Amino acid sequence: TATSGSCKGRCFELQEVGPPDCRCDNLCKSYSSCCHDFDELCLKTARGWECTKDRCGEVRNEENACHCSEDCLSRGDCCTNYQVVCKGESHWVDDDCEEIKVPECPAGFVRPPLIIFSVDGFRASYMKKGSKVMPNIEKLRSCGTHAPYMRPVYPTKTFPNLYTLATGLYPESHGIVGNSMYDPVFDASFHLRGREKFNHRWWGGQPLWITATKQGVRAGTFFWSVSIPHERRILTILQWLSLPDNERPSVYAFYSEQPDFSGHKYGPFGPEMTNPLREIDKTVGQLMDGLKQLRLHRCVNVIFVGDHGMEDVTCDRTEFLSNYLTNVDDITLVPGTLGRIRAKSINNSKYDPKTIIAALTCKKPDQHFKPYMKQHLPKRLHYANNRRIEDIHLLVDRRWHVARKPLDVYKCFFQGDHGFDNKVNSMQTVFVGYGPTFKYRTKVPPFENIELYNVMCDLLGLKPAPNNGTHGSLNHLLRTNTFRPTMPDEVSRPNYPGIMYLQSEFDLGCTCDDKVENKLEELNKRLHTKGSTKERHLLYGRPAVLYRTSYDILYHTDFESGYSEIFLMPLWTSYTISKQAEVSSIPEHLTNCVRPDVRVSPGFSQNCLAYKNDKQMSYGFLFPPYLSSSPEAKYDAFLVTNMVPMYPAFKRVWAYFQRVLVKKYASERNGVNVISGPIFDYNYDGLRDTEDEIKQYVEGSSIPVPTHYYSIITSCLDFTQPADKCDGPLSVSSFILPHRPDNDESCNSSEDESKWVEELMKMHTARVRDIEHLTGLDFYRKTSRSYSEILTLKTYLHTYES
Ligand SMILES: *[C@@H]1O[C@H](CO)[C@@H](O[C@@H]2O[C@H](CO)[C@@H](O[C@@H]3O[C@H](CO[C@H]4O[C@H](CO)[C@@H](O)[C@H](O[C@H]5O[C@H](CO)[C@@H](O)[C@H](O)[C@@H]5O[C@H]5O[C@H](CO)[C@@H](O)[C@H](O)[C@@H]5O)[C@@H]4O)[C@@H](O)[C@H](O[C@H]4O[C@H](CO)[C@@H](O)[C@H](O)[C@@H]4O[C@H]4O[C@H](CO)[C@@H](O)[C@H](O)[C@@H]4O)[C@@H]3O)[C@H](O)[C@H]2NC(C)=O)[C@H](O)[C@H]1NC(C)=O
Ligand SMILES: Cn1c(C#N)cnc1COc1cc(Cl)c(C#N)cc1C(C)(C)C
Ligand SMILES: [Ca+2]
Ligand SMILES: [Ca+2]
Ligand SMILES: [Cl-]
Ligand code: NA
Ligand code: NA
Ligand SMILES: [Zn+2]
Repeated sequence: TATSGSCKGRCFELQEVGPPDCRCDNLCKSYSSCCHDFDELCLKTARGWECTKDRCGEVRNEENACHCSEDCLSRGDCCTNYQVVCKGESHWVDDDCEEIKVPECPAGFVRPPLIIFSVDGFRASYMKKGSKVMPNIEKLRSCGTHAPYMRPVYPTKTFPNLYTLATGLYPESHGIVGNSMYDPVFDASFHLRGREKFNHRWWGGQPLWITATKQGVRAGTFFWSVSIPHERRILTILQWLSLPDNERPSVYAFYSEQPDFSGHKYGPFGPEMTNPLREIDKTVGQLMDGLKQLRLHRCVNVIFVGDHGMEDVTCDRTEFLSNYLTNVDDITLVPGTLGRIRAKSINNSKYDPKTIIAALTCKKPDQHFKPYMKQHLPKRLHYANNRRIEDIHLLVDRRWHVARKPLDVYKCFFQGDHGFDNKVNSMQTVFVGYGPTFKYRTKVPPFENIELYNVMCDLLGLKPAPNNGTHGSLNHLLRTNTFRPTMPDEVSRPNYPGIMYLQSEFDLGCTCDDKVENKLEELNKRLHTKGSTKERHLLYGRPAVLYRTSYDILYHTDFESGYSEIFLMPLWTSYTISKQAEVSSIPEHLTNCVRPDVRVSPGFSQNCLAYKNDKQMSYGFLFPPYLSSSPEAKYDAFLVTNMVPMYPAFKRVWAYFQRVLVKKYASERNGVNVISGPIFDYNYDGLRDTEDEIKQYVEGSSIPVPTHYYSIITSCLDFTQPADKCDGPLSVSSFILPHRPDNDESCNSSEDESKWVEELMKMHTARVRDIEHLTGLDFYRKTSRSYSEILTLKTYLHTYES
């Protein structure tokens, strides 16, 4: 760096200059490459940040941090309180809220600017609890559009979340999978301290600033050097906004290190937290007074957003791997509010992950972490498909830490931390949108930060890069510039087989003990098999298969299914259980009954003999025999086309769901509609496997083994209407349960299922959209609701927090 070129005329230049020409953009500080006079010219502080009566009308003096002279507004560099102090205008916070129906912008603005105001560690409940000391923020919140909270991504750390906001991507796709990382392809490490984090190969996807630039829209800086004071960041944004039309950016970011920085020292609600909240609110007032001075306060869209919350954690709530493993120096742990384990050295072939897992599993009765192979983590976390994520993972209980040994923690500092499971209440953060493009005085439901990239693109007239948002699911935040998606086109149309095979054509090894014989009830069973009850059981139309495959629709009195001829089982099975329905047992004449389905050939069917031979694998049913409507209909549940492969350990789970919980939910929700099926994700990418990806079959057959079993449980949001006769919006909960040959995940599993199955199921709660990615199906195709509303429903996650 030839650091005696000047920064005069160039302070906070938007375009970078190449070495050895010295840099005046921020970042120069983080690369130790600013011109000599950067601090003198670009970080002025003389006289501070506010006009006072004496300074009014002063003679411009270029030394001052900001100006109170007559020319300041045309120059764009007044102190933010200049009109208040010198011109008897009011602060923005003191003005009544007035609806912003249309952008009210100076001439030459082609679109409303967007300012992203990101606040580190701003936990959701600060909006209520800190309301009395945050008047600027409360005005934004109550006059704009807000959610009660915003769900971050896992892990609930800073870079992963801010880079998710910027990209629309899950950490596993963008690459920033933690605040610290090892990449084995690069054989390189990423850390908070230092300079390797600045290398571009860490940062995948396409962040907003590049999407903007590629499409002709200019962007301010996103990263601010920590030494640049907040008042200077604000003033710099206001200055940029005064630029001429061909130079002026349309998108800006402000970042605050608070309240996170104090939160770590004092805890989320320590009495010392009041002042950091006051100071953030002041900064917001500065921006808004600044915008008002420039006539931009009814022209800009402002997004007030956090990265994550903050929880109470102290040194004494640390679990030590040294209390579990005697081999502790054979491993490297990424420690803290999550754990990631790999081998200390890759030439130590002694190392065995399964013995590590086994040594970490349910060893102390209150153990405050749980070990997982990463493919076995809750699919809702989307935290597996990246080489930077170690195969072994520890999910840590809220309020706790994990470390390798006690010398790591005592060689106490802190009272707050974050990083936990992203459904945890303390990790939730905030969203407020304010401006012409946002709605007025509107509350919207909680949503995930992965959704914002699409909105930010909508706000700016950009086409979003491919991302994990569901574009349109946040249209209800927006006054206009909505994105109007169409439903994906069905790729494969189903077959509707009739009766084509005789009983004796099947050699299955299946006994069913069922021979016992009317003409009233013959046309009656015929019409059920042709789809007469189908409107009762298929409430929202059939799911659409979005890939090329061969399948059949099979109708029955109590349930309807799309049966895959390639996978030899259903892709989905749909049934409705009313509030009035009764549970019955499986009779004795039918316990090991499996019956041929005479609509589907022997060659596209499963067989019992494969199950008998497979000593690890048994079978269950997608439509549960327990809930059949009549003894005649119960025969249908024993069709071989309703059977699926299940480990006996998983059958404990599945039986309890089918026998107890479904009926419970129908009572609580006034009927439910259920869609259940299998999921195959052997490469843990969150997407449906092709047949050639499947790693496990039922011994000696072509029957593929699911990695997971899903269910989607839909009812009427107004629960006074029964599920099958609902006029308005819907209510959904779903899960994606791991199909595991043991219940090691559930420490209490030796007890009766009412003590542990429901807990397992809540941990594996899912969005409908997660199931779609995993199955290639598109649900809710025929409802009376608008498509955007259905998109919102598909992104809903039932979290089971209070
Ligand atoms: C969330 O949303 C995202 C974004 O939409 C979804 O991720 C996409 O998933 C797609 C489907 O899996 C995937 O498409 C593949 O792309 C390959 C080309 O990828 C490069 O170019 C793109 C475009 O600029 C870029 O986005 C990619 O960036 C990744 O890679 C770099 C470094 O590796 C990272 O810095 C970056 O973070 C990102 O990493 C992530 O993605 C990769 C996978 O691409 C993961 O491995 C990482 O862990 C991380 O998650 C790339 O720079 C392309 O090569 C693929 O094509 C194969 O597939 C078919 C097979 O029939 C064939 O037509 C092709 O020829 C090719 O097959 C051949 O190669 C095979 C593999 O080498 C080989 O086995 C065969 O034998 C064949 O010869 C494929 O099209 C797309 O890249 C990602 N995009 C991103 C940003 O992640 C994600 O799925 C969503 N999640 C959910 C749950 O919905
Ligand atoms: C985290 N941090 C530090 C530190 N330490 C200094 N400045 C920042 C803000 O960066 C951001 C701010 C926003 Cl608002 C968005 C978004 N969207 C994205 C970023 C990244 C991180 C550049 C990706
Ligand atoms: Ca943070
Ligand atoms: Ca897959
Ligand atoms: Cl981390
Ligand atoms: Na068996
Ligand atoms: Na167990
Ligand atoms: Zn922090």
